[PDB]
Amino acid sequence: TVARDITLLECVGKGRYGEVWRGSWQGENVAVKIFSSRDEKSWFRETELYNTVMLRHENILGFIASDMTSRHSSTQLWLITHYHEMGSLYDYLQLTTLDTVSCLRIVLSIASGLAHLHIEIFGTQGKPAIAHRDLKSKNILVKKNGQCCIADLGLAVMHSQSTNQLDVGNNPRVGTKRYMAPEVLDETIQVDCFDSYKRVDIWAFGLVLWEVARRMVSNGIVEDYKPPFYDVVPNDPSFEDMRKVVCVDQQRPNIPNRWFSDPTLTSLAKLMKECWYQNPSARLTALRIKKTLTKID
Amino acid sequence: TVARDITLLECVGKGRYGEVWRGSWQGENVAVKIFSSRDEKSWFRETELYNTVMLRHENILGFIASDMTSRHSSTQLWLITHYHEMGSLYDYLQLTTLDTVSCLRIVLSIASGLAHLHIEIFGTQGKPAIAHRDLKSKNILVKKNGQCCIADLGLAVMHSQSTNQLDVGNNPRVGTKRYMAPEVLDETIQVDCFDSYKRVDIWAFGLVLWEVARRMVSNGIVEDYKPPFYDVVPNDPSFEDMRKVVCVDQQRPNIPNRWFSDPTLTSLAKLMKECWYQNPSARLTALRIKKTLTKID
Ligand SMILES: CC(=O)c1cccc(-c2cnc3ccc(NC4CCOCC4)nn23)c1
Ligand SMILES: CC(=O)c1cccc(-c2cnc3ccc(NC4CCOCC4)nn23)c1
Repeated sequence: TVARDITLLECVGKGRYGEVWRGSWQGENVAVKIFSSRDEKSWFRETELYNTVMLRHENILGFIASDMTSRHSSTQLWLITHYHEMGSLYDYLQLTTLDTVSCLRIVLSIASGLAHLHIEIFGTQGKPAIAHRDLKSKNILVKKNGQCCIADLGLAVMHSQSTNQLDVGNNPRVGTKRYMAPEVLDETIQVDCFDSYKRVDIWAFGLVLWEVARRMVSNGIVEDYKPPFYDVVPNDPSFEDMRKVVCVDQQRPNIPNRWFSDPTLTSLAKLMKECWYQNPSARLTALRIKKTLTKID
Repeated sequence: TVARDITLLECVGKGRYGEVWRGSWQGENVAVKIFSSRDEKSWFRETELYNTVMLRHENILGFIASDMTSRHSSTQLWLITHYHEMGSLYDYLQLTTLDTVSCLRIVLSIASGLAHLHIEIFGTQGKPAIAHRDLKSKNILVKKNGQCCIADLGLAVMHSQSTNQLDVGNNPRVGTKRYMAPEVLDETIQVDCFDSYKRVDIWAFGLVLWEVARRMVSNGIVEDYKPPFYDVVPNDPSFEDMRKVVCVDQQRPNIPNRWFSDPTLTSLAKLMKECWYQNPSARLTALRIKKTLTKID
């Protein structure tokens, strides 16, 4: 197997998600995600999607292999992918500021990845429609060309127009609380309608757009990197913390005043507000966001 | 993946277990087991054992690969193994009779496979101790050399003396009811003691020994192939059918009178009775059965 032939060179992250490593396979860099022992169902789902669907796309993390291997005399589940030295968008945004071109390249590349996930393609080229369900800056990697790619399909849900069947999987994991849409926090989400899940991804995308826009220079100024809702919830916020903020108070991230002095940031602000309607049906689609971002400059 | 490159040539079985096919990979025969959609946890467990443990042995079905693939626009889980044209011991016993040498070759090869599963080996050659939990004539394949190999590790349980930890997995499937030991049917089995599981395998092995011995010629005569307990339970017997028979009535398969006129079959009868003690602790071990079968001729 690929696992047996990989040399783990450097651990680049460790947390509740397991571990992510830079390794080498046939002397080339690869990324290796080793899952926590509580998260076999996420490994199973990504393995399923990447093996059963045609998911090659510039803005979706490129898959190499998935294996089981033995380490410390116990089973490890490995996902092996392309390695992106620039790391996560979350960490990257904290280390640099962006000009207008770099900002728009990033957010467009993300909407193009998401739109590709969200659409069903037919023919032998095809793929089912896929919703992500845990989109966030930490699940987006930055490439040397300045575009991003979307990772972590362990919560993905799929839909096929042939059978009109929705495939939700059977994973007890839930999305990152900070980025959960009100209808998830409320538990009023229509779990039988595929559109519901795409709408959850759009909310989260709105939040990511906000995170990126803060780091775009206008009039030589920027905001410091902050996570969504940083001013109203603690670190590692609870369901209840988020529900109070999002459902009861109905808060949204504040737009800095300075965005209204810049035409790109005014457009981006309008875009993010249309991702955050409390009413899931009113939110923009990923395709419409992508067309609008193709038009901003 | 191996799956994408395999040509399914002929389905050799279909049932509650999924499907088993003869296929070709790189122009050689292989077996492909496609799991039922309700049985992902068995696929996961076999994949785990065969990937994480060093399980190569003449009397254990030889593993090639495990994959996920898309067919009829849905996910299939494939186990790919060596192909054994002679098929299952269950079907084979119905199509031929055995002389003394062939009978003993079969039953010894099975006890040697089981003993290898049951023992922990240390060093870099090693493997944990493994109990099977669904041993039966249908889960044993016959090789052209007349020896058998043991298949279907989807219910396997493992133990390591290092950590003294028992790994039971998380599979809702239970063994074949007809072959369940009284302590399983009773629900008095000590689920925390590894020895309990080996003892369940020994009971089942006793039953398989009975099935094989019926087909060995002595004085030019044989019994017809019958499954264990054929005279007391229906096809597809229930837990309750089996419990009444095994726990309350305390029945055991009857030994044909003719076995007591033959010294091999008298030995084999003694061996099987020592596999069937109601008291799990009194039953022989797989290693002791193997040494005794090495001595019978
Ligand atoms: C985000 C996800 O699920 C996933 C899965 C597999 C590989 C990768 C991957 C590819 N190339 C790189 C480079 C650095 C890196 N480090 C951080 C560690 C903590 O935050 C998340 C990523 N990851 N990563 C990411
Ligand atoms: C018994 C198990 O679990 C398993 C798994 C994978 C491959 C094989 C395997 C290998 N070579 C062959 C030849 C014939 C065959 N046919 C029958 C069909 C119905 O009864 C069981 C086996 N199977 N099989 C067996």
